[PDB]
Amino acid sequence: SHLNLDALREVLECPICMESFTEEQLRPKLLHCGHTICRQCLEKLLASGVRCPFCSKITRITQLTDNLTVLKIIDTAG
Amino acid sequence: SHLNLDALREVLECPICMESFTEEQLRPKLLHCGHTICRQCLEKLLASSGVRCPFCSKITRITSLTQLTDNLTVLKIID
Ligand SMILES: [Zn+2]
Ligand SMILES: [Zn+2]
Ligand SMILES: [Zn+2]
Ligand SMILES: [Zn+2]
Repeated sequence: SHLNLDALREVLECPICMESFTEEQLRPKLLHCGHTICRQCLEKLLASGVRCPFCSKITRITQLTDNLTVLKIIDTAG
Repeated sequence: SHLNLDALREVLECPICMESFTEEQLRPKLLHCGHTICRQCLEKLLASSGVRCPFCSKITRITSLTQLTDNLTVLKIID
């Protein structure tokens, strides 16, 4: 099966702070709109729900689901 | 950045029917629990409908697949 190499790099780092996702600090969080931002960038919007900056839908108030696809890919437990 | 190759293969195919995700037929759909199943397998579980995830027993309440979010990460990868 094919795969896009440039797109694979984009999805592994937060589109805001441009740092690569981690399991704890920059944990990839799934907004209800489907876009993914890290936990730290998500904390900035926690000062008040949360409005996604790419599509203008808002995510309600952390019981947010993790981006399980990203976490499995960057898993290096072995 | 590093990445798990075997895990990268797992996430690019439906964990139920073992078919690789596509953009239309086997479109990867995001359940509310965070797990992803293809568009075709989801119709089978919506035929018996909410939708029950077969890996974690959480339920997703939908009446049409257009209400479920796509897995934007998978779709970007296979674009
Ligand atoms: Zn970030
Ligand atoms: Zn969004
Ligand atoms: Zn399937
Ligand atoms: Zn589940």
